[PDB]
Amino acid sequence: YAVNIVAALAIIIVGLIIARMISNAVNRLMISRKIDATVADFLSALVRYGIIAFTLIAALGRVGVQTASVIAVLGAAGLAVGLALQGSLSNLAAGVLLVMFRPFRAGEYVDLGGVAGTVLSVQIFSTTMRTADGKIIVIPNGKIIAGNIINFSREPVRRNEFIIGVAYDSDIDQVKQILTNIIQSEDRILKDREMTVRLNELGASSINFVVRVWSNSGDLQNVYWDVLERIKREFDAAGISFPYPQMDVNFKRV
Amino acid sequence: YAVNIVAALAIIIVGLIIARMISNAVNRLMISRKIDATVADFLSALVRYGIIAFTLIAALGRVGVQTASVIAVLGAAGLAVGLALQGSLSNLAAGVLLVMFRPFRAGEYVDLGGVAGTVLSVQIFSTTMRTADGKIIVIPNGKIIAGNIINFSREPVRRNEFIIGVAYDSDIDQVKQILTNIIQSEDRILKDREMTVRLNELGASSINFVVRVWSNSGDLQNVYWDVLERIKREFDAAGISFPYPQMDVNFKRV
Amino acid sequence: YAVNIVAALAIIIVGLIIARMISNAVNRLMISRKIDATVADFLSALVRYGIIAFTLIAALGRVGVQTASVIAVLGAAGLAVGLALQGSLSNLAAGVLLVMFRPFRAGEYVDLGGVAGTVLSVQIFSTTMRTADGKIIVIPNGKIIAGNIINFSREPVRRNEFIIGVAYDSDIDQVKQILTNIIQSEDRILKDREMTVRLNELGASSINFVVRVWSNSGDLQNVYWDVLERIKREFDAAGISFPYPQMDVNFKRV
Amino acid sequence: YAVNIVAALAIIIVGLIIARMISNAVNRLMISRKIDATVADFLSALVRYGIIAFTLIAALGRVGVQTASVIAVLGAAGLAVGLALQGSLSNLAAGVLLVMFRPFRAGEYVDLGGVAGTVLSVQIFSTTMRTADGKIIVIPNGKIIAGNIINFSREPVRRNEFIIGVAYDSDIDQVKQILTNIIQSEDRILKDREMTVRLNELGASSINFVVRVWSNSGDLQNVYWDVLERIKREFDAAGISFPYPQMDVNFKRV
Amino acid sequence: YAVNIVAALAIIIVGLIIARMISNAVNRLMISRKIDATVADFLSALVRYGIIAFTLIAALGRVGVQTASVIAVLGAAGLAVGLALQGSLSNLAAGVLLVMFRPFRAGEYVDLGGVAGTVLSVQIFSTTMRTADGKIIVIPNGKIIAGNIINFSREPVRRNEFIIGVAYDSDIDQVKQILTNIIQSEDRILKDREMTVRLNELGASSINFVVRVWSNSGDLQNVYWDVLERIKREFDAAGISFPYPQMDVNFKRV
Amino acid sequence: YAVNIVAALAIIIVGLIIARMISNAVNRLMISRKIDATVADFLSALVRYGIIAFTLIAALGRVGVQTASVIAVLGAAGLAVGLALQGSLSNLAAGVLLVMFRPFRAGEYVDLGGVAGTVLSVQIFSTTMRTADGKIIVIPNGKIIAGNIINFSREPVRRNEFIIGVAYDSDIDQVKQILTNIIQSEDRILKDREMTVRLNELGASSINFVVRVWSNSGDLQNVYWDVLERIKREFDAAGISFPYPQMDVNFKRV
Amino acid sequence: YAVNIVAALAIIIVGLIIARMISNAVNRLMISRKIDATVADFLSALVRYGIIAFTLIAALGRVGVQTASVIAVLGAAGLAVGLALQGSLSNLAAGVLLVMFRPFRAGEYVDLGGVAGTVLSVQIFSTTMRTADGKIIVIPNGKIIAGNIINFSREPVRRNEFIIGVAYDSDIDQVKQILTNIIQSEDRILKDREMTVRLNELGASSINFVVRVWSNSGDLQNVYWDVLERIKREFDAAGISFPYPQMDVNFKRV
Repeated sequence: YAVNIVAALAIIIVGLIIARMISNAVNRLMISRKIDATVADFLSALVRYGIIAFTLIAALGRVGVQTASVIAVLGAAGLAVGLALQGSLSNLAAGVLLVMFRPFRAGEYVDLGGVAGTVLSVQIFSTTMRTADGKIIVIPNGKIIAGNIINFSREPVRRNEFIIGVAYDSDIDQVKQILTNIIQSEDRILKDREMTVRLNELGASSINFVVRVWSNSGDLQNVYWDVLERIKREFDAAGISFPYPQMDVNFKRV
Repeated sequence: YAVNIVAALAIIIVGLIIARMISNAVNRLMISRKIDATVADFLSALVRYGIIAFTLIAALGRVGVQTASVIAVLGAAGLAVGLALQGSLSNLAAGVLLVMFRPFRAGEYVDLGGVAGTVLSVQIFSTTMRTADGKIIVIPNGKIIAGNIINFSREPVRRNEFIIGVAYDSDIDQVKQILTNIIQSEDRILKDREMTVRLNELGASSINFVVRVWSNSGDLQNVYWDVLERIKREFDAAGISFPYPQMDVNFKRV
Repeated sequence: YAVNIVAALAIIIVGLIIARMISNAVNRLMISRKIDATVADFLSALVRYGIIAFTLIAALGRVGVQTASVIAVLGAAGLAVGLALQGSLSNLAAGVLLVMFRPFRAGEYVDLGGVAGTVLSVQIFSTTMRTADGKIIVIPNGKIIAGNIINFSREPVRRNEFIIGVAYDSDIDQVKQILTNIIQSEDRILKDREMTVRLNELGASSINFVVRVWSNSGDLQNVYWDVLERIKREFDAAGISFPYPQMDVNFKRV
Repeated sequence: YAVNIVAALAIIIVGLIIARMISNAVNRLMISRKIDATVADFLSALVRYGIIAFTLIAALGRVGVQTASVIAVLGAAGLAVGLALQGSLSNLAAGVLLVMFRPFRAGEYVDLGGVAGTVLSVQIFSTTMRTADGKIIVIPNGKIIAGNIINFSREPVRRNEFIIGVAYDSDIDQVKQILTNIIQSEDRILKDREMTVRLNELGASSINFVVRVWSNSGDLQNVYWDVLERIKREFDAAGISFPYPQMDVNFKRV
Repeated sequence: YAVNIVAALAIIIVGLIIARMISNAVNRLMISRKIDATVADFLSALVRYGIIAFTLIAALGRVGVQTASVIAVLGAAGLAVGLALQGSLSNLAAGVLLVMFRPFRAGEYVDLGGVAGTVLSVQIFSTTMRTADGKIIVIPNGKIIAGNIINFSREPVRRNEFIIGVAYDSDIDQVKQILTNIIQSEDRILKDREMTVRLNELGASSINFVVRVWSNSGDLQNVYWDVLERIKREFDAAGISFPYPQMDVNFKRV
Repeated sequence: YAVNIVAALAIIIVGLIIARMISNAVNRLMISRKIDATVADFLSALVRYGIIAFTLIAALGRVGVQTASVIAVLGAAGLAVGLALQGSLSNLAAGVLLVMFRPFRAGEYVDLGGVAGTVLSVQIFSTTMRTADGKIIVIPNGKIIAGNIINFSREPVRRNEFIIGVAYDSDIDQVKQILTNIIQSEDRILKDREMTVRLNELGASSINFVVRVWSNSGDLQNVYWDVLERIKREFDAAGISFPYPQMDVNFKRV
Repeated sequence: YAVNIVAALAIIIVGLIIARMISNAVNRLMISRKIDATVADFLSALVRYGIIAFTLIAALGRVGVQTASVIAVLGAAGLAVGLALQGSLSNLAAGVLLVMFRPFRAGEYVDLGGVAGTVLSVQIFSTTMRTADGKIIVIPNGKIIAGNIINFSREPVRRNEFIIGVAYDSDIDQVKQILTNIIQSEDRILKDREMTVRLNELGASSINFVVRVWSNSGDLQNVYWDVLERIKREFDAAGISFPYPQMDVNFKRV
């Protein structure tokens, strides 16, 4: 009986002291890292309180008092904190997966479900990238993983797809020859890959040809710009007409 | 049997006395710190009631009545309070993450999933911002974290993208020389970065050029405004036509 | 054995009697407060039934019949009631947060995720507001907190944004001087804050100027109405044309 | 040993008999209320089966067969049923909240998240209303509570908003006077409340005025119809033109 | 020791035999009702396996090996199944609610959140209806209960709403008289209910009147068709013009 | 004590041996069925590890070391694998429900939330269909059940709805007679079911009639095609005009 | 008592030593396989900590200190981790399913819920494909499995659908014959499968015919391009008119 009451008190003391020690330890880590008076004090205090309450529970239980009730309420509380925590816990997990496993790493330009920019840093909970115009976006890793991950710095060659519309009474073959001549002449267009030039759509007020040509990443934006300037000039010289919106109107006096 | 009923009564007495002592202690701390009659009295009273209820449960337990049922029901009820609490709990957690971790801090302008304004203050549960027009928005931290966080004050230089459309019969080279002259002259446009001026789209009734030019956050709104006014005037003088909607109409009498 | 069966019977009796007593007590409290035959009778009866079932469970348990099964079933059912209850519980919690914590209070005009009106009363479970057209909306507090809370009565000054489009051949400078003069003269427009008048967009059939001017809440709807009427008259007099939809049509006989 | 095997057999018998008794009781309650052969037979049988399985488990428990496994499985299954049950249970809870608590009561016209009609009856699980055109909707109370609740029979006076567009060359003042005269004369328009008549928008092909006028619910649909017919007649007489879609076309022969 | 090993073996045997018996019973119920070789065999086998595994567990426990581990794992797995199961379980519950409680029963024409047809059968998990064009739709009861439930076979009289647009220079009064005459003459239009004929909208190119008239469900589709044909004819004869799209075009040579 | 340590060691040995045996058995079943080195080796290994860990746990348990901690961790992990599994488990369940219960079966043409084709096979986890254009889609059963299920093959007779628009000055009666005749003459149109031909809408530039005619599934695509070609020819001959877009333009010189 | 305290201390020592040993073992395996300082050190340490905590729990267990509290809290936390982990664990499970099971395999062209390309590799957690234009997408297997999986390299023959619109006064039969001739002549069109050429829609300004023709995957893109060029040339020669947008305008001077 004496050993029991003494053990209970001894535990109460050991509990209070370790709680103060663990709280002080949490504060050492908070300050060394990145301390915030509210976060360090409140978190350290929550740890200290949980430890002491666990201790009082242990003491009454040793005395013979059934703690089942405090255990169940303590368990429900623990589950609630678990649920709220889960969005952030989820993000952390994704971060780990993302880091060991990963596709995109700092410096690569990517597209993470829309929002595409240059990755500045993949962090614990979120990835930060700098969009093309200069905005800084911070994406939550969990969402990053749920979405597709298209990495642009991984690939070497892509394909441009032009679509020029000419007038209906334009010579199908002439158009084809002129476009074919422009891409054939364009160095930056991989000649060993696709090189499509075809009457593709029977337009509303137009008849348009699709042109598909491959080039290496770097080159591609310019290839499209140059091939297009070229298409505009050659067609103008050759007399091929880029039509305005057409409309047949039938007059009725009244 | 006597030891069990006596122990139960002994526990009830110990529970009531400790409940009163712990309540009085909570009041000592409330007054020494910052006491509020409603907060100190209601909090000390809730602590005292929890302690005694626990004691009664423990006593029926000693008398030897299996409390399993009250424990499960008490447990479910706690889980329910925990579930309801979780949305708000969630917001609190996000706030902590947001504060130690944070991307956007007071004074920065941001877009928190639509709603974009200047951050006035990131608080415990919600962040408050002042939209450009002057509205004051209070966004719940949990929602903020689930969404992307796009911060405009973090990067120093961003890019303007003009898209001027001219009349088809316009001189491609002249249009280019003029736009290039305007951006070249504009001091606020960093000359070492991208300075794109190109025939980009073969329009419906237009033929439009895209101009991409970089400048520092501040300067940027003005740079777009000035470069645009300038483009309107230079083009007018140079005789370049900003076309109206074109339409070729074919007449048919009947 | 006899002590076990007698104790079991003794408990069944103590349970039935206390159940009737607790039920009668619930009714005393129901009547003193605000009694409703269905609520007082059904609630008191539910309490009584729970206590008796608990007791029968304890009796079989006292005898030596493992009640684990009834315990788990009772627990799952308890969880289910907790889940159904959680939406409403959630609303109550939000209400508490809303009340001690609150941003918007009676009399303030606000936007609670779309639905924006004047707050009539922040209640226990729901907030009630009266929309500008006269409708009376009752929004569940849980939803209110999940959504953004933009308060218009908090800040005091807001900004109007006009966008007038004139004809392309209008004098840029003249349009700017006339608009500037109008805002300059209008007393209600805070002169120490932003006062933007600029050629902003190179429109379709138009060329439009953006005007951004600040005023105090009240004044603002009127400032816009008045500044606009003013722009309409001043421009007409000065000969600045508000263009109709333009269109170049090219004729073709056939 | 004998007492144990006998007690086990004694329990199995007590279990089968009570199970048959509880099943028959469930059927007495099913028939007295509203019996359905499938529901009464299947529900009573499920109760009987649960009781017997619990008993066999108990018997196993008496001989020395740990039933922990069956207990855990039974519990998880119980949890799942709670989850499935929760949507329906949620509806019931909202119903109770709705009935003792409620804003809208039979006879009142309301808008329950879209679906707006005359309330016919707030029941246990669902509210039934009759839409203006005659349809009969039955809305689940859970959904009703989650959504906003706007009651039109509560307040009593709302506001009409007319928006009349006239020709650009119309006299701003004349238009204002005529509209003002019309609303001024209309008795049904509360004269002590808002009475706005203003040049609101600088239209595309029009120039439009906004008119805001309050009236009591009933009167309001008619006030709008009448004030409008009146606006049409007066404007026609006064020479004010309601413009057709405008369009400036510029001809080009070719 | 012998009693323990024998009891363990005795349990293993009782477990295998009862498992085969319960499986065979599940098959008897499956065949009597609606048997399906895959469902009856797979379900009966799953029950049999669960019973035997529980038995082996009970046996190792009786021999003297703590099964706690197998119990917790078995428990977690059961929880996972409960979660996957919950969508389907949810549908079943709504089904029960739907059948005893239900608004719509076979033969009634309804709209269950869009998808509107005639109910062919309300089943355990889903309702099946036959759309007006003949398609057969199977809607999950859970979704049915979440959505609004509009029943057309419940009320007997509904309201048609016509909206005829005439030309601006039409006589407001004449249009009203003619429409009024048409509805007045049409027998199938309940004369004791609403009978609205009003200038409702000041159209773009039109000036349209709304006409609301009630009739019995059946009569209603035809009433709308007949009243419309009638409006077209009377108007043509009366000289009232149903206008084509208007457009004032202002010419400019260049 | 010796019996306890020996029993513990004997259990460890029995556990390792059975673990290796169960793993080897899983591989026998993997290879006989459809073996994959990674799946068979990893799955067999996971089973083996779970069995041994369970065994070590049981060994310490008999030896008197409270394994509570290892049990809880083991339980959480099981739940996690269970949660991951739940999407697939969910699909499987849906499949079972789908198979005993089902609406659509092989050969039927259906729309399973968008994606609509001919059902090739309702399997365990997924339903496979062949879209009209020839693509082969594999839809997960869970998604299938959550969505509505619209079956086109279930009704034997369906209905076509034609909507032909004629010119405003067309003879209402003549249009009706010609359409009536066309459907009257078309054998494939079930003459005992609905046969609607009516002036349905007072169109923009047209006046359109709706025609509703039933036929048997097969026949229906062709009935619609044939009836339509027929309508075009008869109307052309009869002189009924299928109008182009109308437009009244009012001229204004300036 | 001495045996109990000594056993508790003996266990604590056995626990620390085995924990250090198992940790060192985990490191041996990590390094032999594929070691990563953070993964090997963090994983080994986590194992070590779990073992020790289990030990303290068991020792406190011997020393009579009830650990229930630490066990429930440890349990709630484990549940929470289960939840965060589930998204990623979900992806892994789908990966196993995908690899042993898989429909699409490297080299096959597929559509995995939008994003359609040529699979480059199905890996442990993600599938990587190269979209037609050349982009490299990485899709998370979990998402892939949730979505529909349509495989193009599985089936071999698909269908092209042409929709040619001609002028209203075109000869229905001639249009049909020319189209039929073209498809009849085109070898690449499977002649034993559907070959539909029909007047399908009664256009706005057109009358359009639908043409459905099958071919083998490869051939199909080209079949469509070629059949189309052919339709354009044949129709031009035959005099069939591809109409621009029609419009009847009625003039009104004012």
